[PDB]
Amino acid sequence: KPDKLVVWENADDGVQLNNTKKWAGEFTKKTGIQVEVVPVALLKQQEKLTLDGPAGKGADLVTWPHDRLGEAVTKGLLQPIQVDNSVKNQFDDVAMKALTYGGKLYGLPKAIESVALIYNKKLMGQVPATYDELFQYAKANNKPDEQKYGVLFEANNFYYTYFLFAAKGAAVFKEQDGTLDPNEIGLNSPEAVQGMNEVQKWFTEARLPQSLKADTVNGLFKSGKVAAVINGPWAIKDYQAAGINVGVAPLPKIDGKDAQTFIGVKGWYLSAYSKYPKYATELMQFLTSKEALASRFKETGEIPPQKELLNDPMIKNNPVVNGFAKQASKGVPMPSIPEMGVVWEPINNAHTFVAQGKQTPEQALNDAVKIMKEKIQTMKQ
Ligand SMILES: OC[C@H]1O[C@@H]2O[C@H]3[C@H](O)[C@@H](O)[C@@H](O[C@H]4[C@H](O)[C@@H](O)[C@@H](O[C@H]5[C@H](O)[C@@H](O)[C@@H](O[C@H]6[C@H](O)[C@@H](O)[C@@H](O[C@H]7[C@H](O)[C@@H](O)[C@@H](O[C@H]8[C@H](O)[C@@H](O)[C@@H](O[C@H]9[C@H](O)[C@@H](O)[C@@H](O[C@H]1[C@H](O)[C@H]2O)O[C@@H]9CO)O[C@@H]8CO)O[C@@H]7CO)O[C@@H]6CO)O[C@@H]5CO)O[C@@H]4CO)O[C@@H]3CO
Repeated sequence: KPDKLVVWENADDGVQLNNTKKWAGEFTKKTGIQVEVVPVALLKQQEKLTLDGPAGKGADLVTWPHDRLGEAVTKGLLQPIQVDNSVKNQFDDVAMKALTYGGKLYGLPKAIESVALIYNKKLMGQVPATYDELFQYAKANNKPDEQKYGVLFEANNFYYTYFLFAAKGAAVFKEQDGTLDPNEIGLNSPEAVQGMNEVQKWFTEARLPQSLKADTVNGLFKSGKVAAVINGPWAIKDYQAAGINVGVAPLPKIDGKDAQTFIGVKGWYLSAYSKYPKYATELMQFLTSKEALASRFKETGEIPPQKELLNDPMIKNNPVVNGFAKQASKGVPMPSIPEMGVVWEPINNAHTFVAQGKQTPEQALNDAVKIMKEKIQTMKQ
């Protein structure tokens, strides 16, 4: 009786891995079914499954941002799921839509997420009311030489800097009753140039360091040297373990207008190569029940897009959640079409080149989209 179920979970050597290990053990306690939980980096799971899945060595359950759903559907990595109407009903509509591709549902949500303004309460009293003032605050307080900042964030990552292309009226793809068009990339429009002009000023005026990464942003904030970062819910537990008195506010309004961040839904998905699609959907349900997502929030800090859980005033008005949820409500879901995968590397290289003073915002952007359009073809044929 060789009966095992395999789950791939983010390799955080901590809170996200642990929670899924716990609830997968309870399922093993309840059903007798052996459920192994392999830690695989959130962003490395899709490529691993591309190799392992068709070789019978893949996981049954996998997870990554809804960002890359569609490419996975197109590449035969995932199969749709069938769950009861009552189960389907327990989840946030925005979350469930982000997990739906070509009319079909590919997963159950674990987390609804957006970046917000997270601040060290002993360095920042009240949050700057506007973006202009948040910026002037960075201009005045940032000092790379002493490694102390008023504002630090991944200003070389398009996932972070997007509220800022969006403020200018720039989009990733064209608006044909949605995000329906792969062939009309808006990332080299005049409004996109203005957005990159704003990214540039973060390295030019606000003097953010070149070669930034999440480790640099987190480490400096944790060592108490940064007043405020732009980061997401996933970082809170880590900050609080380092003992920061974290406050969470929405992003200060920009141009007298709501900041428009990306919205990310992290889901469990069913591998198209799972030999046990029925029993794995059962597992996926067990992992996303109200009781499991209650415990996940408390352990990971990651906001579950479960309707009854979002309802609770102890979760809705929690100061460490409130700001994220409000900002999330002002956001747009990341596009989920197959050709979104093409965007990340070019546009982020374009950020590095501008930040570095190697290429102008106009040339960096024009180069980026030409590369993007070229890659749309490698997908085809
Ligand atoms: O960074 C070092 C890693 O290098 C190597 O990884 C490379 C990849 O192999 C390569 O493919 C490429 O990545 C591309 C990627 O595959 C594409 O998906 C895409 O990515 C975009 C994505 O699709 C969008 O959704 C968005 O991402 C945002 C995301 O939605 C949002 O959730 C958030 O992510 C946060 C996490 O949710 C949160 O958990 C936390 O992450 C922690 C992590 O939990 C913890 O374990 C630790 O991570 C380790 C990691 O486990 C190690 O594996 C190692 O990573 C290297 C890889 O192994 C290499 O293969 O070290 C990590 C230490 O940093 O720490 C994390 C930090 O706290 O926070 C996350 C945010 O910080 O935000 C993301 C935005 O960042 O946008 C994505 C694009 O920006 O495009 C990718 C690029 O083309 O390149 C990889 C980099 O070398």
